[PDB]
Amino acid sequence: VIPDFMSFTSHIDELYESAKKQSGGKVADYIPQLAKFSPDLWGVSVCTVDGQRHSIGDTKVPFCLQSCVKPLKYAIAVNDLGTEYVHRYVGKEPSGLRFNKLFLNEDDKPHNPMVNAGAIVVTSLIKQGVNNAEKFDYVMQFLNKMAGNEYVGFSNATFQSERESGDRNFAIGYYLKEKKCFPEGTDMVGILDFYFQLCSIEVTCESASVMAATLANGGFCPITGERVLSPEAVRNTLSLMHSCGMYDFSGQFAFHVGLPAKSGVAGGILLVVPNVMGMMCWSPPLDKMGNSVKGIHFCHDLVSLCNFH
Amino acid sequence: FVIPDFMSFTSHIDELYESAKKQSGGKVADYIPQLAKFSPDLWGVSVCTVDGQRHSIGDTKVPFCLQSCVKPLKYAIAVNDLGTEYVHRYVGKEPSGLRFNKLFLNEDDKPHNPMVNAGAIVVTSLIKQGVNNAEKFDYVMQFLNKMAGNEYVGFSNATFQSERESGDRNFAIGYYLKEKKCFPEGTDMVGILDFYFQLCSIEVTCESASVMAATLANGGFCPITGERVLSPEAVRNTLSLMHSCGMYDFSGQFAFHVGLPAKSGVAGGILLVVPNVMGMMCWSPPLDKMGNSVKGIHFCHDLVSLCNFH
Amino acid sequence: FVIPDFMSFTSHIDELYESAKKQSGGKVADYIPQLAKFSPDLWGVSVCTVDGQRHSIGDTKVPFCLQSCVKPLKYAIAVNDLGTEYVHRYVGKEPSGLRFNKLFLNEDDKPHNPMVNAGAIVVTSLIKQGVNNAEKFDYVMQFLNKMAGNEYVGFSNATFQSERESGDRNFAIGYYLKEKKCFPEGTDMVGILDFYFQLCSIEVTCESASVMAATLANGGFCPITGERVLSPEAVRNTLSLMHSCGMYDFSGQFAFHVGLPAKSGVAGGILLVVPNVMGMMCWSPPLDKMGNSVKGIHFCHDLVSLCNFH
Repeated sequence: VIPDFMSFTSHIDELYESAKKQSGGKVADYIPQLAKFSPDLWGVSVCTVDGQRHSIGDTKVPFCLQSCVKPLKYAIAVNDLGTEYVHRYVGKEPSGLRFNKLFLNEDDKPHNPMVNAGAIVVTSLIKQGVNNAEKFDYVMQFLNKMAGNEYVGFSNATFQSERESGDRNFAIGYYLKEKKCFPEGTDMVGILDFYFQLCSIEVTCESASVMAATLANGGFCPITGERVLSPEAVRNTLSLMHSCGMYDFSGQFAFHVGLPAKSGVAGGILLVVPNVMGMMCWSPPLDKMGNSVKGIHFCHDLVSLCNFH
Repeated sequence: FVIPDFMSFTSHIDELYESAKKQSGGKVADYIPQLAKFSPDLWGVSVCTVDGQRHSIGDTKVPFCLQSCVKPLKYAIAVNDLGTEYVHRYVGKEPSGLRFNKLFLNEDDKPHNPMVNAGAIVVTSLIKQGVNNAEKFDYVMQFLNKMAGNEYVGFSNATFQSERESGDRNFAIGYYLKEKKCFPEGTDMVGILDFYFQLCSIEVTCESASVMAATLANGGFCPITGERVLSPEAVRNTLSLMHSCGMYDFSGQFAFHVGLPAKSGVAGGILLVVPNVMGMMCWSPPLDKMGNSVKGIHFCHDLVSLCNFH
Repeated sequence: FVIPDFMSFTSHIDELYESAKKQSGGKVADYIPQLAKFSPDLWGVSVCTVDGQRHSIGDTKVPFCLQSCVKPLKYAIAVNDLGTEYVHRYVGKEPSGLRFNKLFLNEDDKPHNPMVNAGAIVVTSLIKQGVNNAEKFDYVMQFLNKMAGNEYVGFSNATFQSERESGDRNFAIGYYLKEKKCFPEGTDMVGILDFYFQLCSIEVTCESASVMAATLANGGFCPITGERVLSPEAVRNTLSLMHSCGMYDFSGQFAFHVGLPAKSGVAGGILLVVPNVMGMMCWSPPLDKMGNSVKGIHFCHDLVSLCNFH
């Protein structure tokens, strides 16, 4: 794909230093398990679709996939069930408001699988009729296949704090239950618990870069070469990420970078350059809107230097 | 040389034309006689690549007005004349998530994007401040003629009169914008709305609109004459805005199925751009419930299902 | 060093491993699918001397949950944090003489020992009072990482969920203890039970568990790092409790044959300590009718027959 992973790596290693010289803002402070990471942590990982890899910085420190798991769970649900069944319950258009807003569209359905309501509904669609242990096992095996048997684990310390502080998520779940937005025969409390478990899965920059690369490749793992996702699933996931991946900021992002990227509250930016590569940027500092300052600066510098877009 | 066949491509184009011709249609205007006089049987397609290759099928010689297909063009003109930083100082770039005619602004008291009515009015105001309306219209007309490669671009007086005597929602939006002080210093709101109504009444043919879209596809260089008419930044911003909020609230769903920058007009015209490949204009007066031609939507869906694109 | 040669001893350990490998086995879990998916062929042994020397034979890199081998560690943590006199104010120090999952207290209406389920629940309640479960788990994990010499210690979520929806007897025991006022003032029983289920789901390998047993044998000093992790009173009380009722109603027979402090879990794990000598961990999913690994029991018996120890 890139016949210059030498000078290209030099460009990456200079954008890294360019983005390192930032102060930024806060980290998180909503749970103690994320307001502990040192602000000076800053790492970048890149995996091309041909298997070539390159990492620079603190790319070996595990961190939770707080909000970067929504594209992956949506892809899993679409692959298991299908586009028409998955979108029978959720929409495919941006809402124009914050991700934690308590309102539905004109059809009394969640606007998209990227807002909290859509994410909860999509979580309710995975492996119906089975207990949470088997659901978690299935999702973890799918993620291990996605990342090419890299480091994927569970952070129980984050899961306990997140589970006892999701009042807005509980309100959204009860609102969805009252409006009959769930498939028949679903326990809302168990669905919310499984959602909290999924949000607590932790990876490094290497495994996240491999996941982004396998999304770019079209369901084929660049390292192993095993098909993990159907083309329809990855295409729909990329479309959703481009449309409403950054919530109300998304359009502005598409105005400047124009690439499918997803941002988490743990200071993680997972971006995909289709047919080219997948990258993960980690910087626990966050700005006022909810994105890592170093990650956003790196994305802007990357799109300014190389054409991409 | 981007598509070096133009024989099987045109064959598939005609096949899709015939397939989409079977659609019944729908209500066209039902509110004014100017747009209600067009028979539903009219349906034409025009394709122009970035090499000068042209192909027109159906009835592509019947002029029609550019109701909402002129917003990307006026935004591109404003960006080219002024600059991205200045033009986006007054309007936003994120989709609103509601109808195009809703009376509300974002957290910065600015129009959400140049594609909504308020954004279009502000962008119209931004063009050639402190000049007579006749000079502004002449400038825009010559810019459109240069962009279309000296094709047929004209004016429809009856349509302009109908819009100016029927469009009071735009007057409400303009007064609301003037109250919030969203206009540049030293502008007249009534003249701005008159110029907006004049711009909305410009009429073109299908081949001229296809060349106009192919100009954006090529990157500011006219596929026919080869003269540079737009800066690359203006074309890039126009394409980004069209992909984000080209079809308003429905736009995202469009991007889920077709995934191409397209703009829809009240006069049943779909102007779509395949970047670095080509541009198409599909005219079909009959409209669906949300203001889009059923034949144009069906043609776009069939095309994206046939060829890879997206 | 404790073992001057550590070369013939390694050969003896290998011979013991091969001798014990010939056993057929039995059932594994039969109650949850997380522990029922392990193949019977898995069989590993890890030995760590108090001076840092290590030796592992077999599948010693496969993680497994510390089902019932965490009770000595949690009791040691509680004693180190609080004190011997405060910890035993709530639990006894004598064998009950019956099964571990028995709903009865001694003459003082207290759990018989910290090894039965009631004593384990009370000791869990005694750890880090007045704090939420997240910080309790963080503290316990930090203590285990310090004790294990920064080896592999992690969490198994699927096993944890299985325990949550499979632990009816533990809920009955917790309610029985709550009725009899066996808990410290200001405690939520359901939170204590959830924390107990979390603690039982911590997973390690044979290497880390061997290191933990080595620190227990060394008197709170980790053989690898050399950092004091436990007080002498804590390790002495833990060893005394393990020797008294480590294997429940079978423990006496163990003390009649092996005579070493050992703890057995339902995940096919035997954690044994030879004081002032070394610590060992044996893993074999195959279990007998009494809840012990057949390979581990055979290995322990033949080891105590070959070398003096006892």
